[PDB]
Amino acid sequence: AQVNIAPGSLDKALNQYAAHSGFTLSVDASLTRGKQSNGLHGDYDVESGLQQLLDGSGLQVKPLGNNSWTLEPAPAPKEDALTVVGDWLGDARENDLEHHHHHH
Repeated sequence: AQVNIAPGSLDKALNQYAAHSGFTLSVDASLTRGKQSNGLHGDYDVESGLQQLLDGSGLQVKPLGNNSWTLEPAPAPKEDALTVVGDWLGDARENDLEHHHHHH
């Protein structure tokens, strides 16, 4: 199922995919409020697409009752540091300025 969601908000990206799937999800938004998540792009089911959204930290998803799933902290290897981002093209222009000294 082709699902394209724009990032810039974890809470949003959640409702976006959650609405496309049709299931319930219970996750501690306490920590969520303040961070963002990677949107989706391509044919991905409820689970496939869901894992693609939070994809980046690696967590576990398990159901609770009917069709309600939750996200919990799972074990991971010794985290590392990714390369440092470079810069953009920056094709702007600059204007000259005038300044003269004065006496008493």
